[PDB]
Amino acid sequence: STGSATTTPIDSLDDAYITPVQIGTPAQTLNLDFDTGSSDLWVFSSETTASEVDGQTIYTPSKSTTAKLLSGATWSISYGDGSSSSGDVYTDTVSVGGLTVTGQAVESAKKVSSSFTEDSTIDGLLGLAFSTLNTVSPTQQKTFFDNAKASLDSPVFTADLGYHAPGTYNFGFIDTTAYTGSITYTAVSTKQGFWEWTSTGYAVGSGTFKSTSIDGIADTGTTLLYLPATVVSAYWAQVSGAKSSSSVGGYVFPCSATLPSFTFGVGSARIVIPGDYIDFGPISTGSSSCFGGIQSSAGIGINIFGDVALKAAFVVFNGATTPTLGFASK
Repeated sequence: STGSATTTPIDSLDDAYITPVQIGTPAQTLNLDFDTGSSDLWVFSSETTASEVDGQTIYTPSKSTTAKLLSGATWSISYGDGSSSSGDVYTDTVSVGGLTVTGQAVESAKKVSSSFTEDSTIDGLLGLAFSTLNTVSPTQQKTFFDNAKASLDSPVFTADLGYHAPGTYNFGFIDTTAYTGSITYTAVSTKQGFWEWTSTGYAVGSGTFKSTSIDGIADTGTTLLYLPATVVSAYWAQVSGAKSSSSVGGYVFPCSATLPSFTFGVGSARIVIPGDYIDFGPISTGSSSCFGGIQSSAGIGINIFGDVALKAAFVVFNGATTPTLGFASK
């Protein structure tokens, strides 16, 4: 089997991407944030504290003939951005782009943090990291991809995120029309539960490539590119007037600037992030100070190849017995 679904930016800045997901019978379609940095499929629901729901579409398990309470199971997650959610668990039929999993753990939120409430466009998350990170207790649950894997034509999914445009998540096949040149594959460590890999270096604009190992995670659920302070300083040093602002919470730059590209290495291959992808617009409405899309990972504890990086590539998440990651230009 295979699946193919379009993923759409939630706003004009590509702050996140939502993908429609069918849950239950009859189908209830929710727009979920596909997140290769976590491993829970959780949704706003009929059980979510009413004051914490603000415009989201909810899953109502009582209206699904295939929903079953997973007795005794609870979940609770905190994300790297400080947001969180928790609740109980149902199993139900879940389909993505034509690919159907029966008995998928659907984690129903009883509580969500304000960040989730305040974002009307995201109805929940669909985790695509390794199932070892799943938070369901006392019986850990498998991700959608893990459940689908054996049935897929090939045990892979691909992320093809657009810049200020829709893109595609495919399951079970590699669309050879969706990228240019060849796909370069690189080793993955699953030790921390993430799609963790090592970039071979970077360049700023038309500058020379610096060969240096940068361990980080491929994370579709993180907006920006978080890299070591040395790398980030080298980038912003090429933008007149750019500075790290403790009050804003990162590098800002004059909105009048033209940003240089940023290149990262995948083995001997190179992925070029155009300068425009690194512009996240005014820090507040009407400001002439703009927020940068490349930020320091210092104090995160890990480097994160988030959407800024991934949307410059066609990315293969290869879930074979020994997982790997593939990157192609597009």
